[PDB]
Amino acid sequence: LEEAPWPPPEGAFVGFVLSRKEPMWADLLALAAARGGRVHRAPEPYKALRDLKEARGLLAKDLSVLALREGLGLPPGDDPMLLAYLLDPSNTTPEGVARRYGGEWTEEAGERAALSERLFANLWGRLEGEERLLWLYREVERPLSAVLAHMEATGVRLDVAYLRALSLEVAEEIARLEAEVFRLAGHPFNLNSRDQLERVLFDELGLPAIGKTEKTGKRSTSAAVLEALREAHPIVEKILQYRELTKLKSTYIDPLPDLIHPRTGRLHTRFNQTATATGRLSSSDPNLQNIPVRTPLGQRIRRAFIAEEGWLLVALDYSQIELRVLAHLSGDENLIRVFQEGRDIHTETASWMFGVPREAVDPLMRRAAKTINFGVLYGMSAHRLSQELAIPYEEAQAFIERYFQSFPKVRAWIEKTLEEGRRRGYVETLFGRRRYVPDLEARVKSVREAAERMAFNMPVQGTAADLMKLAMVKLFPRLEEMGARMLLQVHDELVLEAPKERAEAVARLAKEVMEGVYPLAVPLEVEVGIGEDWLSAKE
DNA sequence: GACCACGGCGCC
DNA sequence: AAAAGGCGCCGTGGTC
Ligand SMILES: Cc1cn([C@H]2C[C@H](O)[C@@](C)(COP(=O)(O)OP(=O)(O)OP(=O)(O)O)O2)c(=O)[nH]c1=O
Ligand SMILES: [Mg+2]
Ligand SMILES: [Mg+2]
Repeated sequence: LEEAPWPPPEGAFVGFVLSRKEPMWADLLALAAARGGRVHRAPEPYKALRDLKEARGLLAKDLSVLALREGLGLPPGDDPMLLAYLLDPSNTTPEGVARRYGGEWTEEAGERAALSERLFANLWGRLEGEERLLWLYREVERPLSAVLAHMEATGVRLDVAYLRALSLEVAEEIARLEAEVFRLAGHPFNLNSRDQLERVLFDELGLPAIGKTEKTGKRSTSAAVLEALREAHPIVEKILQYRELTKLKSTYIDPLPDLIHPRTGRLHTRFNQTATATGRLSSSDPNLQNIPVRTPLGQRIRRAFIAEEGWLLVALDYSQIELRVLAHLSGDENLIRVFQEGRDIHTETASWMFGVPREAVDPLMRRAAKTINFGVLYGMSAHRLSQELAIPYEEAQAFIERYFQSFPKVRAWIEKTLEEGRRRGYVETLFGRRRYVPDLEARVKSVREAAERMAFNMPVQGTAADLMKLAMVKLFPRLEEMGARMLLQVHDELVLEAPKERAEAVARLAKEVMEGVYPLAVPLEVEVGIGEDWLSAKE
């Protein structure tokens, strides 16, 4: 490639080097561009940003986020990572994509710009004729990256002072619990080390080991094991409570406050677009898709996520969505009827599990029932199921058989999906997003059957994810015009931020965009709440 | 100071 | 732990 003075012609491909992986926190070390056998290197990266109309190339969204941070409206365009991910979702890094489609991910901006141009040419080649994947790239992924760049640059407000104070309280509680554990053990040890804890529990206290760890075959001290040992010794309960508190403290309460960005005063995650095997997004640095919600302390942490002053959060969450998707994909009449009658399978299982009326079921019960409903659907064993409901194995088995006989066509769809996956080497969502599952023909049963569970889950989970992505693409422009903001996506949920005066109107509109994203054989319903914090907005 | 594998566990 | 699927981050232990 011939050297050429900055700036590049229009439609050139950018390369850029960051001091670190997080766009919002990174120094832009270099910027380059390449077009028609040329490479232009920017003498000064930051100012050189101003000369671009579009971030076009590998990891375009990241450079776009960094541009937004500097007050520049530089939207992301074509990105070869998105083409590769669509061809095969195991294409998740530029290191791999480069090696696979004609180059090498280096640490120099010019070489990255050139790699972007080459990779785009080649990958675009692979996608000619793949009309459904092309529809996904133009109508969903490429536009979605623009939406994601904005969400990343916006961030969410956090109640820092509140978390600081909460930390001090939980610290004292943790001290009480570890002091108890050591007294019962008859000596101190690192309660954080599951190796040391294993020795205390199963060698010194001589408790019955229940399970082994996967890789190294040690005696497990997992929550499930400890739960089966609640009655066997007083120390077990204290260890479980200790685990809850230190998990929440070390993962959320302590780290989060230190991640408030100086410029924005807000908390910024990354929304990874080519990270999962099913087509879902992931979130990292920090992960804001796994903020606690289940337990009392978890809920207090969720309360820390608040709206800007004079604004409200709007939380919208698809109802029983993967079950609705499954009704459509499978064509099961009984299942479709359930949704056309406005029934609620999670609530129905909850009232059965806890032997209470439908009206007596609370949120924690329903959430319990959800892990049961999806667990069983995607292949949970009778033994495990019996352990979690704490019912006899025989009853666990009856639950699973009635579950599937209640919806006859589901098992048929599964078998059809696996057969097709064996012939073609891949399975696909409603929109033709693919996941290759070669192990469908493994000669080892356990490997083969693990692959089968991955294979028939993918169309379901991936269609739900397709729907949300499309809903976000349709929704974003409508929010901009109303002066509202899109903050987070948590798979089948969206968290927005609206001026108080317009929160109500924004909520109704978002609900309708999401419900009408793409009509199915069953209605899509969206539960929506409004509130000053994330907890309040979900009900 | 940085890797990693591992067990473990938070959420969807 | 166990035939649920999909993620990312924690501390420990071990290494470089
Ligand atoms: C808890 C859980 C979730 N999911 C999946 C399957 C599911 O449809 C979703 C897309 C969203 O989760 P959700 O909103 O909590 O639940 P629903 O949408 O089904 O119902 P509502 O409460 O919203 O009415 O992730 C699992 O695969 N395993 C799990 O343990
Ligand atoms: Mg939902
Ligand atoms: Mg949800």
